[PDB]
Amino acid sequence: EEVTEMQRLVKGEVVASTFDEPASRHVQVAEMVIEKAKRLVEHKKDVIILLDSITRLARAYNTVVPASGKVLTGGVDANALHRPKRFFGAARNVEEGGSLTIIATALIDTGSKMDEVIYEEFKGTGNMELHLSRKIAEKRVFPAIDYNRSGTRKEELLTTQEELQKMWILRKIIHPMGEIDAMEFLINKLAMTKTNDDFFEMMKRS
Amino acid sequence: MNLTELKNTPVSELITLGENMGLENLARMRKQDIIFAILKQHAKSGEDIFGDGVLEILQDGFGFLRSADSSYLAGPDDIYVSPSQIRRFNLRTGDTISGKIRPPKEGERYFALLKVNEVNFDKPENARNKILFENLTPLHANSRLRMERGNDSTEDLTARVLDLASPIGRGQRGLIVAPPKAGKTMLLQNIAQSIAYNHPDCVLMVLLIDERPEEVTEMQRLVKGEVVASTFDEPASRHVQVAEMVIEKAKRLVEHKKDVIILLDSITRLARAYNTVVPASGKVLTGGVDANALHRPKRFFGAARNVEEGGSLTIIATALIDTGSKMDEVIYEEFKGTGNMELHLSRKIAEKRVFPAIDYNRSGTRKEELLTTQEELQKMWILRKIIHPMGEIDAMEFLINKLAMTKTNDDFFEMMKRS
Amino acid sequence: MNLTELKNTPVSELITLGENMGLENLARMRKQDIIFAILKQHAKSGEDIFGDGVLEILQDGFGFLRSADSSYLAGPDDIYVSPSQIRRFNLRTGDTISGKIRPPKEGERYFALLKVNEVNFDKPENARNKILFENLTPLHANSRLRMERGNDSTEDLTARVLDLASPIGRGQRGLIVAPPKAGKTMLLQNIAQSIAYNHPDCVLMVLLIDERPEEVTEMQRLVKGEVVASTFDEPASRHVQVAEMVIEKAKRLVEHKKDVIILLDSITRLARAYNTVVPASGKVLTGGVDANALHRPKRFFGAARNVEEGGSLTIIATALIDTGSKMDEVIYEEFKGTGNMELHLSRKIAEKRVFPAIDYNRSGTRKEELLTTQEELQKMWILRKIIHPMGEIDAMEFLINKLAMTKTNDDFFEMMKRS
Ligand SMILES: Nc1ncnc2c1ncn2[C@@H]1O[C@H](COP(=O)(O)OP(=O)(O)O)[C@@H](O)[C@H]1O
Ligand SMILES: Nc1ncnc2c1ncn2[C@@H]1O[C@H](COP(=O)(O)OP(=O)(O)O)[C@@H](O)[C@H]1O
Ligand SMILES: [Mg+2]
Ligand SMILES: [Mg+2]
Repeated sequence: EEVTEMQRLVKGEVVASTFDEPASRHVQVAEMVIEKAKRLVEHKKDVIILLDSITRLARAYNTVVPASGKVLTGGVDANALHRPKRFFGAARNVEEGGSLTIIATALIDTGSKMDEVIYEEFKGTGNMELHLSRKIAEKRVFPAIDYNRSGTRKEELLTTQEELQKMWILRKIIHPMGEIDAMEFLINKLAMTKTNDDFFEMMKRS
Repeated sequence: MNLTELKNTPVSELITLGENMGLENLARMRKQDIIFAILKQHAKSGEDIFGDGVLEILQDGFGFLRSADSSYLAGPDDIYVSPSQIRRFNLRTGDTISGKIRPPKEGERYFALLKVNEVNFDKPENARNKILFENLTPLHANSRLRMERGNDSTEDLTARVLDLASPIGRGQRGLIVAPPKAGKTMLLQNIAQSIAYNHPDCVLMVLLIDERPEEVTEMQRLVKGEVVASTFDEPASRHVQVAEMVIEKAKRLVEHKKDVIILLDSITRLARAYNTVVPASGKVLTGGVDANALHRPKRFFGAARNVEEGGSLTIIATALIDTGSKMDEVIYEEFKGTGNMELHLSRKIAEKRVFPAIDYNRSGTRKEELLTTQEELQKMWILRKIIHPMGEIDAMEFLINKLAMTKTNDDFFEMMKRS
Repeated sequence: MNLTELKNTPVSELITLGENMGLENLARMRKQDIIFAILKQHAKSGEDIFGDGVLEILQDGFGFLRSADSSYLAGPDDIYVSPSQIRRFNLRTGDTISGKIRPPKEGERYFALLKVNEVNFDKPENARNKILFENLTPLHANSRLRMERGNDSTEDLTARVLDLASPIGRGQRGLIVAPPKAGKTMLLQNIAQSIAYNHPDCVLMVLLIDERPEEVTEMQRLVKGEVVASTFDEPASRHVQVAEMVIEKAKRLVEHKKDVIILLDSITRLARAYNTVVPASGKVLTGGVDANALHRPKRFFGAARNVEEGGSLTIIATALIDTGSKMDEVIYEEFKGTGNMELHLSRKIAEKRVFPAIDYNRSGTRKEELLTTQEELQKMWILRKIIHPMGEIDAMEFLINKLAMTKTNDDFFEMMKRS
């Protein structure tokens, strides 16, 4: 039922594998998406991939790969996680033309250990990050995004000179505040403003 | 239907109104909860509900519409205002907001303001163009306030003595030095009666800090005006919250070309709460009072100004001395030269059962030429010349008998001219 | 058959009653367990059992019917009430509930209330329409309480001196400043005797904190009223539990147009338990007392009000000074200006074997015009004029001899008129 809702809502190409399907099916479809994206990138086209989830993807990859005779912590082999690294690392910006954008989701605090071992190796492998907090969601405040923990690298190229400075000013105010108090502080400010530009000029008053 | 008239109704009538409406078990609960319950039930009928009060802004950004009837105490019946409405209409702490209030939806415990049609007893558009109080240029007092009452002709001579000892004008920043058990409470009550009688147009506000509950009730019955007070059992933060509420409300009224008179009691009590609330800066001065702790009372006391453009703010405060607390002596010392008018009371005079126990020699005022007239000023100087050689105690009974057999101060003045 | 009469019976008779009933080994066990055992055996006969007490509500939601005989101590004989009965009849902590109690079934260790037929000595339906104490408007004291006893004519002049030094009325919020070993305990006992004699209608309640067990027993035998106390060996939480029980019970009685007089001993001891029970807020003030720690005693002490509609609550407390403990000095300072009547005792006077050791000059009262009459008030002023030049010690023996040779205070008053 989650796959059907995604197809109706997303205006694009949606492919998914259900839980009842074997782990080999998950591997087969995962390689199909990335290989299709790479061919489109070669034709000077931009492809954006929404991945969900790396932990689930690494779960199928670990089972499919045969055992090498050595078992590491959490029952995950070193070569087992090699395949997700290839899939995740393919997100590149081609100088000649086109780009491949990959956005993935990581599961933490799920009560398992595999889902942690997997998260730890996939920490420093991301250009941008986005950490969610369960406690914020418990307060019925959305989106439950940890502003202090979230960040990006080389944001100078993306934003403009004027826009970049405004973001730095906002981060300075948010940092002393806690991860939970920052959201409701930001939500009310954005609620009464039309666009982000109106919010930015309001902070300049203070 | 209207919030302001519902709170003024007696509690006994409040229960009866809710019983016929359909509510139950309203007798054994606080009056504030009853008002919220009645409005909640009446909101189901779909009829519009009118509400008003004094608006304050919290640190988060949203505000509440406090009611002066409950001494600006937080309650379930307080009206909540979204920060968006603040941008539409420039509002700050102290101003009065009146308008329709919508029923609170699920998830919120406070009423929300729907449409505002009256700001500071004026059109909201006109209130947006008012100039801020801090930009106004203060001046010396020039409007004489006749504290003497002729029609009453009561046996108390406090009103007659007060005019002779130290005339009080509009925009004065005077303070009263009153030892304990020296008739300080009745001194303020007599002044309030004259203000409500001689100058009904002037707005009179009475603020009391750390006063007994029975003392607050008597003040409300006697003073014909707006009286707000905080009891001793309430926390020190409550005293700070109400103190800023009164001055902020007064400043907004002054901007509308209105005259506000504030009776403060007491600066020592007010400074006591301010010192505790402010966090320690790591340095403790003499008496346990920080330098920044007394900064807040200075702002409150110094706001008494006479606006050149129009209106004035008169603040009359009381100072406690010889209460056997260094904490209170240090506070008094910094508040000595900060007054345009001074009024020092003597315990020894009160011990002789002579009232009012006012030290005529110690009492005085600055720039009395503007308040009194040319003829009246000279008569006061002649009286002071006779009083000065006499002691602080012998001067009162000398003055009391002279005023006792005279009808008005004019009759007393012409009698002294004989000698 | 009736719970209240069974506890008042002597322990020796209690054992004999249970032996003939059929129970055994009741001699070597606590009296509270014996009452539960006797009721349990009597419940098997099927006869109805009547019970009564003071109702309190726990934080979970259910409550128990504590008994004032055991100083509101938790025991197996306490009556349990379901939260459902609370919705049917609006009950809060303090009120008295009387009715039939059913035998406890298997799985429960407490009796359950079956049907309530008496609430606050009134019909339960009528008690539901009572107005809450907090909505009542307090006023100043106006009902004079004659503390002097004429029929007794005892050699002690404490009652005669107390009226002259500081008259006590209904709804007063006075406090007593008593140094250690200054006859503080006997001072309260003498007041209790006059109240139980001159005003039998008024309800007298005595609360003692951190008192010795032998001191509690003497107080019960001497005071003709309801006496509840907590011993020092009991935990500080027990002191807090009993303190709130007394004031909540008094408030409910005041709502029924009744007058309640509370003798508190002591505020310093009461504040000692309150400070320990409240959790630390992370900030410690001078003397190890938090600002919020003393908030609870302020609520308890400030509840003394004179209801305009009817009834009054009089609270008389004792303050300990010069005890060698700083913490205790800080408590006294915040409780200086909170009282209508003050009564300061002097250790030096007690060292001279002169009683009562009362500082006449330091003692006083506010709004004494309402309590005394026009003729009586003037006589007191004349006496104070003579006493004031004299020292705090010489004034007592001067007053003692004059009162010793006079029958009543009226005879003493006319004697001073000769001079
Ligand atoms: N103008 C006055 N005329 C007569 N008596 C007065 C006057 N002012 C005060 N008193 C006396 O003072 C007493 C109350 O003093 P109080 O107001 O408690 O002093 P303080 O405010 O300094 O504590 C009353 O008993 C009253 O008789
Ligand atoms: N009214 C009085 N008349 C005579 N003696 C008194 C009186 N009040 C107290 N005392 C003396 O005080 C002593 C007890 O003092 P106590 O009550 O322990 O003081 P405190 O309560 O301050 O500790 C007794 O020995 C008694 O002789
Ligand atoms: Mg006073
Ligand atoms: Mg004692």
